[PDB]
Amino acid sequence: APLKVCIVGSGNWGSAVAKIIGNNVKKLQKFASTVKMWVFEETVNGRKLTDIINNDHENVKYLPGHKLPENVVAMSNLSEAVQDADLLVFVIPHQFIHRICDEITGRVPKKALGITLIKGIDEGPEGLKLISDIIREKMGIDISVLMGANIANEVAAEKFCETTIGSKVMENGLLFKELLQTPNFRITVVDDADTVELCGALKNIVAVGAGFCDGLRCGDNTKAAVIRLGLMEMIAFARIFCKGQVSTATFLESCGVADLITTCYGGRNRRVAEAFARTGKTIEELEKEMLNGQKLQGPQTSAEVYRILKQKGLLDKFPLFTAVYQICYESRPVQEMLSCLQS
Amino acid sequence: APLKVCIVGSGNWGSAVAKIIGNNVKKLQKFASTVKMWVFEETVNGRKLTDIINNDHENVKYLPGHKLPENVVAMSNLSEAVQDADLLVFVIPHQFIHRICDEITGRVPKKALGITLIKGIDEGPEGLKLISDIIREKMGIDISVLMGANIANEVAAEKFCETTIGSKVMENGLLFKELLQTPNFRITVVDDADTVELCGALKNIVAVGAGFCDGLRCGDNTKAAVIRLGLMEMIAFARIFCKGQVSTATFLESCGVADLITTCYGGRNRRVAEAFARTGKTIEELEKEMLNGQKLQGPQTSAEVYRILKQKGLLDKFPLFTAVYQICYESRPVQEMLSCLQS
Ligand SMILES: NC(=O)c1ccc[n+]([C@@H]2O[C@H](COP(=O)([O-])OP(=O)(O)OC[C@H]3O[C@@H](n4cnc5c(N)ncnc54)[C@H](O)[C@@H]3O)[C@@H](O)[C@H]2O)c1
Ligand SMILES: NC(=O)c1ccc[n+]([C@@H]2O[C@H](COP(=O)([O-])OP(=O)(O)OC[C@H]3O[C@@H](n4cnc5c(N)ncnc54)[C@H](O)[C@@H]3O)[C@@H](O)[C@H]2O)c1
Ligand SMILES: [Cl-]
Repeated sequence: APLKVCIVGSGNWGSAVAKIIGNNVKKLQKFASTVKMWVFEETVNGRKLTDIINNDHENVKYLPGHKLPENVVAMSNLSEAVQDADLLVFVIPHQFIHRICDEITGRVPKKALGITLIKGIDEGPEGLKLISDIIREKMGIDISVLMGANIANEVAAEKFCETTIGSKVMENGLLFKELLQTPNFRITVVDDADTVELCGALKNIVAVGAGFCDGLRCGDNTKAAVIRLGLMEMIAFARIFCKGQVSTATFLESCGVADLITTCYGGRNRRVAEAFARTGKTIEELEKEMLNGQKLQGPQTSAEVYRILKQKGLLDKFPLFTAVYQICYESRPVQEMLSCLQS
Repeated sequence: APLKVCIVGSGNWGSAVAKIIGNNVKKLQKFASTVKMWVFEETVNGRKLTDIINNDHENVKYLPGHKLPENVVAMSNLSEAVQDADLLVFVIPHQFIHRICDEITGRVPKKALGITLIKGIDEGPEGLKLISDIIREKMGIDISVLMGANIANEVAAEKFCETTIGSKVMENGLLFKELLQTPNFRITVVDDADTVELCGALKNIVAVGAGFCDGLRCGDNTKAAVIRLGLMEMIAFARIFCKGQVSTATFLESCGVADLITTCYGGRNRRVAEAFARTGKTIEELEKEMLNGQKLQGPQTSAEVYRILKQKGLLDKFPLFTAVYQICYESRPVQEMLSCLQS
């Protein structure tokens, strides 16, 4: 029986992966040709967004100009989208994952497998946790992970890229690779899911810093320095936060050095951070004016990491991460991004 | 007896390091105020370059719009600049290094120390030969290495950056660190000089690859994959050809990941590779046309690497390095750069 795929989310990345999945499932027996996608209903240009997608095959708000396959069906009722799904693709901004999980918690088939593409970490009453763990604890299903150098708009343009699937049960990781891989979307599967997921979260901190330096007209040598110092802070953080071993090797997968590079040159965090450094407006204000409903995560993540590093007594060892937080939230002059590199 | 410093070379990067050394020397009791710099003599606007530098204090041809300190003295005579030298900074395009040592072998104090900033490798009889060894064997002095994310035009503008000094005798490495460092030029000293040097050479192959992808208008995701795949090939080459064990950590210094980023985004190899892809002119043509006497190392290094790898039956393990060679010299269609990222 062909495997029914359901996409929870439909934003910039959500839509680009719906395009990928739509065309892939059409050419494999293993996967059901109809792909259900949950769309948080919005009215755009006087019309329900689900209707725009189903009738015109385009998410006009979050992926303008890119046609989606007709076999992707938008759905406003999360429950109806979820029931009967064999594969669940969680591709939604971190700040909505809680409300979505405990809406479908126990209304999904017991045997189903999920993959999370969400970049962020969850701060809750029990502390800092991987988003994947929240989905595990609340859904009771196996969860793999997909993180890589995947700027959505370039993927939708069918430009070559790579990504990393992390999966503690390797056969599940390989199934998702069959679902998602493309000649221009090359996938490596590794077992260290936590380090893969954590890379995708932390890299957005470094992108905000990188964007600040662009605001100061610093150039390529400085940005490379920021990327490199940032990567070292990512590894050092993982060694502390992570359960058991953490191999440097994982940081050389797409999820690590590669995602850090594209995000710091072409990501949305970078662009808003540069605007912050030049205009003196607030992040929140710039987010609303610049991104047409799309969601940053770099600053929020910087705040969560800063808190845990402060609790652990370790801020002095993480000058780059702490600088990004203090410039975002505590009025530290943006010029001091340069300062914390120097010493 | 304050140490007398001398620079062999005067191009884009040489003028930049000569700017740096001129300032740091005046402000340090350890180092002699006046700095001899060897300039291969040329006619610019009807005048000897040497005369331009010494009268106007500006290498108008290779580092235009930056004043070189008055205490840096241009010298046409290579023997003069060299005799009495304590510290020797070697910063010349790789192709000329044989001609240089042949002319000044046994004309330098035996007590003197030298450092190589040259990026590339040399054609040897039993495979891989490093430029630093060709300098050691002919000059008979200790040779340190300096490699990092150092686009000269940005360094000269005093934009923040890092480099890595590679140094088998650490005291030597530490000396050149006191000489060369500034608040905007942060130096780390490591003792695995060969890997550091080898990163410097190989990264220019990846940059030609990245330039080609830019030529095909591939985007940031694709470039991040090229950098990433290039880095793995760099590590894999070093593990095979370096004398002794090679640590991953070395590649996370500025000479590794950082130089790869800055070079693939802002370097001269990338820029000419992009032109190669778009115009269909030859590499040599575009060098003469675009760089006003400045020199590429990327293609040449790729040919040197190709011959080593062919002889040893290793071409299959380095598809990125091989593709770059084949596009540059064997008329392989440039669009096949992508093809070999997919496999
Ligand atoms: N876009 C990219 O270039 C890119 C690339 C790789 C990974 N990612 C990651 O993918 C994840 C998803 O991001 P995206 O780009 O698809 O989303 P997005 O930031 O582009 O878009 C916002 C989405 O939020 C949803 N939304 C807004 N309010 C909501 C509410 N109250 N309840 C439920 N949903 C609501 C909307 O449906 C909308 O589609 C993020 O973790 C992001 O970091 C993004
Ligand atoms: N320019 C940079 O941004 C940069 C940065 C870091 C490292 N490097 C590396 O450092 C080294 C130095 O390069 P550069 O930028 O100073 O050189 P360059 O290519 O910019 O300049 C060419 C120079 O070569 C010399 N030259 C030309 N013909 C010669 C000949 N017939 N005989 C002797 N000398 C001749 C000239 O003196 C001229 O100044 C290279 O290995 C380069 O790859 C360059
Ligand atoms: Cl100047």
